[PDB]
Amino acid sequence: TRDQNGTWEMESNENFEGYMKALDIDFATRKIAVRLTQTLVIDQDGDNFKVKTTSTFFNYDVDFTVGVEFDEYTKSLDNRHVKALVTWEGDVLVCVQKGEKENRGWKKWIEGDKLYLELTCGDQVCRQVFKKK
Repeated sequence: TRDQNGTWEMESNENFEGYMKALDIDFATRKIAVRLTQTLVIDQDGDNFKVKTTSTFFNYDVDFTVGVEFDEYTKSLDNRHVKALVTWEGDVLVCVQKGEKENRGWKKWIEGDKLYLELTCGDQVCRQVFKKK
């Protein structure tokens, strides 16, 4: 399925530390963020996505249209400018964030009743699994 709608609660988070370190997120921030349960709220209508990520101490919200390039300032993360593009490869939603960091982006897909999110930066891969609320 390409339907990623829903409220998704984090089951697992592997190598979030390595991903954040590759983004040059400060030590203090990383130490808090790695411990936190994330909730991902995805509102998907056709090509239009509105995504909200919440935890006790940090938020990150992004809206995008599949197949439409969009400039991003990664406020609250690493504060960089990237040129972002989100497209489908089969039922995998693929984001490339073109800019200073190499191999920066993410891939997201549904398998069973779970959402998988693979965050990449440089030589680091973070793997997250969410289950539907």
